[PDB]
Amino acid sequence: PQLLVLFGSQTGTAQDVSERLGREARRRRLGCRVQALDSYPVVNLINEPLVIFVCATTGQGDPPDNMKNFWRFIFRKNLPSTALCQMDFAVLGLGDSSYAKFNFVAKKLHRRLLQLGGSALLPVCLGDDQHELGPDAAVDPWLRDLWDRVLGLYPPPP
Ligand SMILES: Cc1cc2nc3c(=O)[nH]c(=O)nc-3n(C[C@H](O)[C@H](O)[C@H](O)COP(=O)(O)O)c2cc1C
Repeated sequence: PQLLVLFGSQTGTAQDVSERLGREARRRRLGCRVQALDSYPVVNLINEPLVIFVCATTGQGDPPDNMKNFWRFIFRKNLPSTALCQMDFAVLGLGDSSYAKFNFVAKKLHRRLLQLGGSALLPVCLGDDQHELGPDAAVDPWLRDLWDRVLGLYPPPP
């Protein structure tokens, strides 16, 4: 048992958060791969049982450069609604409440993965630079919730 963490990051925050998830996976003795969305072979997703998507929202509500090819792929009109039936996922958004399109990338991605038959483990995380503590205000409790759900998927020895 294994976790895949895929990110879309323009200025490094969503990547750093993904690096943190990798550290937290290691502490929980779970195998973990961390990779940018445009570099992961997206066809392999219909085979992944557990994927966290960590996605920033950039200028004008657009996806970061390193998830653009992924975005084009995942929103293909005729992908079967059944494509991701084997997948448990969660989407961790990084954004800023100042903007009109607050965490639009993560919100849209969550909805799309549901459309493709994925099972969400958690609501989308609304990481928000506007918070006094930055995105960690939303990320910390969300990650706590995620690990509780993940250890439901992958129980201890007894
Ligand atoms: C030029 C620029 C445009 C941004 N536009 C948005 C936006 O439209 N919506 C939003 O929620 N956040 C927006 N943000 C906030 C970022 O999503 C936030 O800083 C995030 O933590 C950056 O993650 P990254 O470093 O992984 O790209 C913007 C930030 C910058 C610097």
